[PDB]
Amino acid sequence: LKGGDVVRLFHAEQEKFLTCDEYKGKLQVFLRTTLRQSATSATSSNALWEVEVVHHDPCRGGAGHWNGLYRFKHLATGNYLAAEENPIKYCLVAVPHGNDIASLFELDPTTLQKTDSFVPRNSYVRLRHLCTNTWIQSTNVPIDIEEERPIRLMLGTCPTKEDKEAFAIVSVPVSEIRDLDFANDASSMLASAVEKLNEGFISQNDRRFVIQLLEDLVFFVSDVPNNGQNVLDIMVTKPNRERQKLMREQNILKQVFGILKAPFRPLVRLEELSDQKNAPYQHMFRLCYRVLRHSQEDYRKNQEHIAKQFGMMQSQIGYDILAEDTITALLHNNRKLLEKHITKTEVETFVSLVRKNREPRFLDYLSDLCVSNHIAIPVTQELICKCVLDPKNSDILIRTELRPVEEEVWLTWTDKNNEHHEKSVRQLAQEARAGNAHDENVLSYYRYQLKLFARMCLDRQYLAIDEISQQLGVDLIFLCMADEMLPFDLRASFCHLMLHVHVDRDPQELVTPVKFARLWTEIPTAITIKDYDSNLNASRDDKKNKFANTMEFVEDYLNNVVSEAVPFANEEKNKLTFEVVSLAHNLIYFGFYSFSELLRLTRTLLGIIDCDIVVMETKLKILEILQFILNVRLDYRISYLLSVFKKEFVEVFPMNMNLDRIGEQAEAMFGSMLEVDDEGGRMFLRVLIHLTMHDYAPLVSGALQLLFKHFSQRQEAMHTFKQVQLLISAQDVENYKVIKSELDRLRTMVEKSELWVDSENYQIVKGILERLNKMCGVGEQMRKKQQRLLKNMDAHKVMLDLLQIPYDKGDAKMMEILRYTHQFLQKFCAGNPGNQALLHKHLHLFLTPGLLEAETMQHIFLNNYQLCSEISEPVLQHFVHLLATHGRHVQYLDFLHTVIKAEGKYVKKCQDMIMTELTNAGDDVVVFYNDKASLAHLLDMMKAARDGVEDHSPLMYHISLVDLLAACAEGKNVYTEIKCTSLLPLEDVVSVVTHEDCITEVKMAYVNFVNHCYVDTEVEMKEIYTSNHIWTLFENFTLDMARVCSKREKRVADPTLEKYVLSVVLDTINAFFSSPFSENSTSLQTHQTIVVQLLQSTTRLLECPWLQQQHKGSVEACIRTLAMVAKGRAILLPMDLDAHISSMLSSGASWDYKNIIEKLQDIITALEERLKPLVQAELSVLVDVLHWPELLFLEGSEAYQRCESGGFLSKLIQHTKDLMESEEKLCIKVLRTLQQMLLKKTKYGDRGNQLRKMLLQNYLQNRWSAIAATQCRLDKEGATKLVCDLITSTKNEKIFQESIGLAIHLLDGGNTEIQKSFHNLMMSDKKSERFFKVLHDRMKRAQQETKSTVAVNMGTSVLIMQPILRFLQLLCENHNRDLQNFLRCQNNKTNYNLVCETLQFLDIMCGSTTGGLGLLGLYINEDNVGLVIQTLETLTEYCQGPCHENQTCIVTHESNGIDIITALILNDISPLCKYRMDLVLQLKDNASKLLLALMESRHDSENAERILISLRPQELVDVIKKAYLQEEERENSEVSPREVGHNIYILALQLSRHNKQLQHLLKPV
Ligand SMILES: O=P(O)(O)O[C@@H]1[C@H](O)[C@H](O)[C@@H](OP(=O)(O)O)[C@H](OP(=O)(O)O)[C@H]1O
Repeated sequence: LKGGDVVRLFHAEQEKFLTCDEYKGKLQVFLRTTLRQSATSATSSNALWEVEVVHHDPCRGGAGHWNGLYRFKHLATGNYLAAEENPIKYCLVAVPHGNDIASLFELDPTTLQKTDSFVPRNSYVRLRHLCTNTWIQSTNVPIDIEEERPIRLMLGTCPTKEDKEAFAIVSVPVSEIRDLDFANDASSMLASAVEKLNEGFISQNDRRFVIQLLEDLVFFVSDVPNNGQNVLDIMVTKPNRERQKLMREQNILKQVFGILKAPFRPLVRLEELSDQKNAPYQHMFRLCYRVLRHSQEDYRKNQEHIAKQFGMMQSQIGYDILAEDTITALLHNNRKLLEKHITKTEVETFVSLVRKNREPRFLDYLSDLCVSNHIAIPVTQELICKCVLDPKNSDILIRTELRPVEEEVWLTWTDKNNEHHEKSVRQLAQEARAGNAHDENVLSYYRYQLKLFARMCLDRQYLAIDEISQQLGVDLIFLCMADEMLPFDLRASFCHLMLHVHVDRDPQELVTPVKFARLWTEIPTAITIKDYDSNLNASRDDKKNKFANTMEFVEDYLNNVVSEAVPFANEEKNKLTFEVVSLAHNLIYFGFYSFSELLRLTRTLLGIIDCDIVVMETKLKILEILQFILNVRLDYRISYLLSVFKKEFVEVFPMNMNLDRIGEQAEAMFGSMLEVDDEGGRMFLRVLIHLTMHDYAPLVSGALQLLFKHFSQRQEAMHTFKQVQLLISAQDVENYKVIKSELDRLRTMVEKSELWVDSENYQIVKGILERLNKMCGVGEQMRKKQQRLLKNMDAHKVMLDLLQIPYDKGDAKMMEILRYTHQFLQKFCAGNPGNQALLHKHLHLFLTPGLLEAETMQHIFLNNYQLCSEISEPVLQHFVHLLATHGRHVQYLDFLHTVIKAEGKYVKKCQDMIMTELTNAGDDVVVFYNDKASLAHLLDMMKAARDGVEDHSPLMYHISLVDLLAACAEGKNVYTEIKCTSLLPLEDVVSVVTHEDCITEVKMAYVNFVNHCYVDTEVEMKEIYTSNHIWTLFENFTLDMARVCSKREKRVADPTLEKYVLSVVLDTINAFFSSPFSENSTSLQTHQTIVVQLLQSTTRLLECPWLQQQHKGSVEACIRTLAMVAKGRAILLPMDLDAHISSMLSSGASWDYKNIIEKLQDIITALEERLKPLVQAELSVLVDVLHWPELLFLEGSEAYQRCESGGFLSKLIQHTKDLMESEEKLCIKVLRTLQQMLLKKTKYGDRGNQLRKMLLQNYLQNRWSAIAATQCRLDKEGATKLVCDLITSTKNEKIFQESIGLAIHLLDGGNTEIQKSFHNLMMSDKKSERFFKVLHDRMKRAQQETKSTVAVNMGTSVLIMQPILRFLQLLCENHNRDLQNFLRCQNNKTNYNLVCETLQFLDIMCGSTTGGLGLLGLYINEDNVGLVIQTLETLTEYCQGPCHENQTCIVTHESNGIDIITALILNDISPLCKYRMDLVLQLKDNASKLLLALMESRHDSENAERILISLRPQELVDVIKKAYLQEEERENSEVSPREVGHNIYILALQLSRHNKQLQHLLKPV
């Protein structure tokens, strides 16, 4: 730490970064809040603080000292942070100079420091104000209370010193300060330009200098040096987000906006920009706009800043300023901002300017505006549709017609002169070929207009598709496409237009390839490839006729592509290839192609891609087509197996099964005709591997997915058939038919949303919704069957689109329909985990500011503990934000109430998040009436609702809030208990309860509140146990009990009061008297009458007949507790009451539907058992395929060289790292596949070996030492770095487990090369600290969980420790001194001692001091014995070699784990010995080995003495003698008591060298 250096000071308590900013035109120093997930992630150059050290000479700075005076300086402003009097005695405020003693501050180290040495960097400091002799502190109150969502936190001063009030130093890159200084310079130049603008005078040379400044700013913003190209044309692939943020905070964008605005404010005029005088001004505006476009690229915050300036963009539009392109970029970047910005007048302005210019670029701007992220925006598309289809704008659009002249096409276009021309399309194309500029321009304009029409019709917007279809016909488009005379680009534009207008329309609908449900009657007696398609062939034949010619066009075009030697050589041909492939994909997905045609098309599509953005996109689309065709093959196989089952059922029972025959048949289908390619499956593999080698990330991901699926055909088909459902019941079949018809009708209506949204359609769909609500069914079993049928139907998707349909608040009929739809979704999710997961998939739609949607979300999350565990803090933030904004009703609170508890289980993190969010929201959300006036208002409302309370009354809302707080209180959660106790005092509850008139529901809520907030407290609060308000509440409880009993005696009673006394009151009293903490209180002697009267009231409650049997039993338990209390609490029972209490003590002392279904289940089971090994063989084939990729490719090829160099495996590893975040399942599968590659080969039986042989022969031509060689190959390809990076940065438990498993498999066998690679990576890389931190933190958490479990008396945290310890042992295997010493001290800034952590883990698992005492048998059980053995083995591996430092550490550690290690040998471990003696023997042997390793080569006697102190000699000798006798009792096992005793004897001798008594005892007879 030195003066003149800058660091960031972070406050741990506030979890905020100190920043200084000009909030209200005046600089304020504060603790800013950040919405970013990581608090440290959010940082600011303004937040940067420069440290200055006071020294004798003002110029001299020297280096900082803890005692030396420190001054902090806001970097951007340069003003020193200072403490000044606050109107919290003093409040921090910046000062211009350090001359004033206000800036001076004193720093106190949080941790001990060496004398007054120089302050270490990145060290915690305690701030204080030496000037005023006070200590600085942070306050929760914000410095910007006025603004919404205040981020700035005020900082005050206190005389006392607080350890919590300390700030941590954080290093700052010099580049950040250099960028801030250069940004201040850039602001200075911008201010010089602004000064010239304000003066209204700028020389020509000065304006040229401004242009040069803009050019330099362009270079800096791009972060790219000049390439000789125009700064306006400057290109940057990815902007620098840090630089963009710096610009935004510096207001350089604001300066540029002001510079653009001022000339037109005149100095310059937009019309005059055409004049040569203001042409340089126009160029300067252009530079500004280009810089803005580069600045705001892919940054929501920069786009937000520009949004406030969007108006000046609108005004500037219509002139040559490139504002069109900049606006299009920003608007495409953000859609929501586009929704705010869009307005019909801007669409009209675009129309007017594009008409005036008559240029294709303006149309291109609109085309870009229409679509974003390849997804159309409905509102903007509708506005543009109206504007374009307006008859007024007919002139701009080019009209087209077809005339015989066997037919030809002519186009008519209008000039700016308003002259109309008409000409043949072929003649235009030929003139463009000749080179006529006018004809080429009109053809390009027409192409752009065609693309504009397709863009309008994007995402099936019928409103304009109708008119566009009226104008353009299918035959015309087909003729234009087929014609070869026209240019390739125009042919491709026709392809796009056809696809977007006609092929995608209402009559066509997407087809799901595999149908889970089937009809038992429909099941064919026999099935072939033709018969499978025959089921829907008729509809296929009818639909084909419309596009039949286009199908042939597609087929012949793809045939031409495959015929061509070079598939994607020509760019112009590639342009049309993309469109044709996309059209084929769309047709296939809509289902026009038959299955045989799809199988034929697979060969061509794969051959095209068999050994630039457009080519990659085409290959991706081909992959998608292959995916769909494989999905269809799956359903064909399912149908074949179903037909087999039906045929066997018919044969056996005309109305014993030949399962062997059926299995023989099914193995054939699972194993020909159905193959995608005619090469035998080789070509698919080669294409997939080549595409994996390809660079494009989506293409590689898809290729990897298909490659993995290619070798798992059998398992997927078995799973699908297990999911298959058959309809055999007539009633359910009729329901299925009705549901199909109703769903198709509803889906058609939702599709024609535009038609039936503004009639009888509304009533029709209300009726359909009610029909589906009836269809849901009654009864749990019936509901489950109907939910299975619904899942098979996929109606849930149609319902989600119905909800997605746009609407306005005024449409009450539509809101009714939405309510019905929500009820139907509720019925779908009712007690169905699968349906609940499906809803979770699309929950993003459900997240809306609507109470009905919130209730539906509550039902979605109902009773799903896994979903609660994976719940999202952002979702919780959304809910609490809605409550803060409105907090109208109890539904938002009820959602959290449901989240709190699931399956009768609690989640501490969820409860803590709820309470923390409540605290952040503050008193406003948590309404109380504690004050007397608020209590009076509550009393008035309670009196008004005394007869009854509304379901949504504000009193009911407050009650529900209190109930949610009680829900948080449940679970004896000490941490949130603290917040609850601070939240509410017992006195307010006492006042409300003791009020003359209190609502019974309010009383139950408060009794429950006390039941958990105070009785269920994990830690004892002295206040409750010293309060006699409990006895006041108990006399009130007796009054209520008397009221209930007298009511039932009078024959008139209130069920609410009865339940109040029965459940909440009884549970609260029972818990209070059960609490051991309450037993400490001795106020029962003062309130002796009260407690005896409470017992009398409970006895009367039990005696009265109205009490229920369950309530009677609960009351009896409570009365037993009250009796144990009554024995010794200065209370004497009356003798008669004691007679009934003695009676109480005595009481306490006292065609066949089911046949077909079961047969199908049995055949499923039998087939699964039959085919189990074949699945394993098929999976194993992939390991060989990955091992030898070259065999697939032809010998001597370029791809052969690439695979021979190991390209495929290295690319797979690198893409695994790249994709760990994008595709978790794919990453995990790849890691497991690498582990399988590493693992040793194994036989698979006769049938499995036959299958493996056949598969390998078809796919590949034929062309421990092996394990070590494979490990070396993987290490060279880079598995070690992949493992290290995954363990370092992954947040996925599965990914971490798989990474550790891969590390263990790599290092297995103690490979010195892998160990050295790990050491080299650890030493060289800068993240070694991060890796060791991850491992050490995991081990520490495992230790903590083990301690918690021991206190209770097996945890994923403890389970994960086993592979970690195995990994450490394997790293230290073969006595690698470098690794053994590295683990102890990795030589970094922070050193983590994994050896001590392992020893402490052993100690805590064994029980520590209690285990030393000798209760080790109680702690050790069959479950943890393996982990104990592994820990001992790891410690032995650490010690052996020997490593003197490790041995000393283990022997001399403060935990005294050597005592536990010796107690392992000495103790009997009786509970485990009785049942499993082998584990006890193994434990003893490993402990003896560790003890011997500890003293392996130590000549000195310290270690031996320390061991012997714990291990007495006589007991040792007794153990040695006992083992030999135990030999005879030995049962067949690997371990031998004789061998164990021999090892203990060797240890005993080595210890005896030092111990004369042990020597004498060891001497035999
Ligand atoms: O991940 P997203 O959607 O971009 O949102 C980010 C984050 O959620 C905050 O909006 C903001 O942090 P603060 O709340 O600290 O401002 C940050 O901008 P920043 O980079 O200016 O912090 C954003 O980038």
